Amino acid sequence: SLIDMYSEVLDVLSDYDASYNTQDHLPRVVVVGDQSAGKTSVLEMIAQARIFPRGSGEMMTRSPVKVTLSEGPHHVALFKDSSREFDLTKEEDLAALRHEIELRMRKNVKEGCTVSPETISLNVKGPGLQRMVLVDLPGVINTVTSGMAPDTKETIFSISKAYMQNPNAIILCIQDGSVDAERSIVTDLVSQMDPHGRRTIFVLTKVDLAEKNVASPSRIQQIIEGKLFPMKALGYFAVVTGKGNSSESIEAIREYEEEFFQNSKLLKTSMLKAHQVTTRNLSLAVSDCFWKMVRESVEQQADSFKATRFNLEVREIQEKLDAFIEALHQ
Amino acid sequence: SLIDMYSEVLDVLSDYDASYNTQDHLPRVVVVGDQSAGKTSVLEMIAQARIFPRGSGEMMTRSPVKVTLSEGPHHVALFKDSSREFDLTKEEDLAALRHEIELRMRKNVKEGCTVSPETISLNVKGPGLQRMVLVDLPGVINTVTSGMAPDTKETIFSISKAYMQNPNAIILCIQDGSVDAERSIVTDLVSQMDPHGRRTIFVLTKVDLAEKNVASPSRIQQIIEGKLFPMKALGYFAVVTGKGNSSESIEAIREYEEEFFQNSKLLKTSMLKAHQVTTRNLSLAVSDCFWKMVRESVEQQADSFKATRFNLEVREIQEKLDAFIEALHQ
Ligand SMILES: Nc1nc2c(ncn2[C@@H]2O[C@H](COP(=O)(O)OP(=O)(O)O)[C@@H](O)[C@H]2O)c(=O)[nH]1
Ligand SMILES: Nc1nc2c(ncn2[C@@H]2O[C@H](COP(=O)(O)OP(=O)(O)O)[C@@H](O)[C@H]2O)c(=O)[nH]1
Ligand code: BEF
Ligand code: BEF
Ligand SMILES: [K+]
Ligand SMILES: [K+]
Ligand SMILES: [Mg+2]
Ligand SMILES: [Mg+2]
Repeated sequence: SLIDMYSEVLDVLSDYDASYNTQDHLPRVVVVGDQSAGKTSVLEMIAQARIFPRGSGEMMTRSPVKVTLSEGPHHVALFKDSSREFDLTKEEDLAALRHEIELRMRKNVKEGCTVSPETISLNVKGPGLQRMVLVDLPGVINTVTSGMAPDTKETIFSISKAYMQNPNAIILCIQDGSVDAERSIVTDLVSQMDPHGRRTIFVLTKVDLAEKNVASPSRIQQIIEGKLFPMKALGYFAVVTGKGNSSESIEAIREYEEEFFQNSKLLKTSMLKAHQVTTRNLSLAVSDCFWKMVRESVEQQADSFKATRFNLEVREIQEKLDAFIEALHQ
Repeated sequence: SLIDMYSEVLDVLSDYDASYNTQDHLPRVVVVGDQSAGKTSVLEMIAQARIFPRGSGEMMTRSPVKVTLSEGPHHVALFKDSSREFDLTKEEDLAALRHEIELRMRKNVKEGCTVSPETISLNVKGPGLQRMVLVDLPGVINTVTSGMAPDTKETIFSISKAYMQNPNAIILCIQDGSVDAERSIVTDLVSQMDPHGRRTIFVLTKVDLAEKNVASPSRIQQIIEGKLFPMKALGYFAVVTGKGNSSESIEAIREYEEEFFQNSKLLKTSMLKAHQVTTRNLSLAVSDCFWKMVRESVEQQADSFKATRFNLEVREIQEKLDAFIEALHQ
């Protein structure tokens, strides 16, 4: 419940005063990537539910979506400051929840705008879920298409920058394996925010399409070894997080990914490695990295609180953080 | 043979003095688009031969390739200033020609460079070929990958600008239908060079992949009607110019495209139109547009020659152009 404590420190910290005495440098896992690279698909394989706007060919995530993942006895979801439990095993609840999320996303987008920086906050609890706080972000673009507000590209870059810029955020850089590395839009921003790769994890999606279309299966190995993209990362993972145009289920997608990798030239040849491979493996590394960064960040931000009290002399913000750092040490 | 006359005016005009008294404003069809959008694939369906470096996932066209297409009794290809006929019906000739083109492309790229502006010139003659002069260009990129020279992205933009900037060039804007319109790299340059769409033709490739993956088949109609991409064009065509990772044959690809479109929801519903559809249709429009622009350009460039002779007072350049404008009027 300490993930529960953490998240309440997070969403009472916002609020968002935003100043010298109150910086928000607490770890979140921030999911960035070109439009349709599969950011939301990765999120849904980790949350294990089909609940968010998702689809190929167009802009689907039009505002940030903050998901706190915690352990629980039933797969459930609740909005922030709400008591309604959506039962993620019931299709009627899933369908209702998809509608409720789309409606809030549409509500956030003001009249002459295409995208919003207003967050949608949701808790997902479930048996065996990794504990973590993620933020799914709008896909970065290069071309503003007809109907969109003219500023949309720069607004989307601005929303991604706002979250990657937090020095203790984990940057989960989602990279479409089915599209030439040279076509990538997000690489430059990722490289600016974390030049040395101290808090970035790299995810290559759609490797099944890569085999089904690409003329150099060694370039996949070159990517996963950090040798192709001009950026650094703590780790590199290859992943299969969907198939086709129609929404499948999480279990169908997980089966498909397992089949693909166990039949893939890349693993049987040991071109790339087994620990580098499924979303499950990515999940574990991301959770480890998130918790390590939380344990290395809270005190120094305890520290900040301490500095604030007197240096000058942040009220109940400091004591929620103090309760959490209390629990945190076993 | 007047296409033959034209081409010799072209490649004796280069040379390339490049000045006030000698601008090169003669029509060429200039094939531009993001890396792997399928520029070379379109060229090969029009030339009807598998001879050029081509493939998904990486940079394949590393220098401009000028192809003059003319009518002939046998499908043949010759390099500029060469007598060797490659018989495009013989696989040994095709294979040799692929090797010879790759070798010249590699020869053009200087030691610390990735791409070259040095052209490779080739004549392809054949029964029923459209008559035309095309220039296949390197794919525009957004991210310089490891191993490439650092300037490569700007050099590639510079090579494309050099050719689109000719005020009488037809810009053949090749646009990958399998990747979100918002991800497009080349749209902005196309919009700069021909803002009003007076000399641009728009080609949407990979519509088969679009059906096999994309979540809005109405967006294809919106693209072909000029209503999605922030650019203007004289016309819009949807096209299928390959399939998979292994090189098929031109005839296999043409069969595949015919099958796909005749079984496609888009044509049977008449979402988009039949004249808007195959590469063959694109071919005819591009040839018509090229010849119209030649007939509307040569005299005014006859005009230029005339101006040069005395205004001041370009030697045998003017008389080849004069011979061609002579023939040109039946
Ligand atoms: N074949 C294949 N398709 C995928 C994979 N991952 C995602 N997709 C598809 O890509 C589409 C766009 O994904 P989405 O999650 O909305 O991307 P986002 O905009 O980056 O959040 C989804 O509808 C999936 O169908 C994969 O590993 N393989
Ligand atoms: N499925 C499908 N694949 C295509 C189509 N057009 C091209 N391709 C594939 O896309 C790959 C990259 O094409 P290429 O012509 O080298 O692109 P270029 O870099 O833009 O010149 C080719 O190897 C083809 O296999 C199409 O209409 N459908
Ligand atoms: F539409 Be995605 F999430 F970029
Ligand atoms: F490699 Be391509 F011709 F852009
Ligand atoms: K998407
Ligand atoms: K290519
Ligand atoms: Mg998304
Ligand atoms: Mg090419």
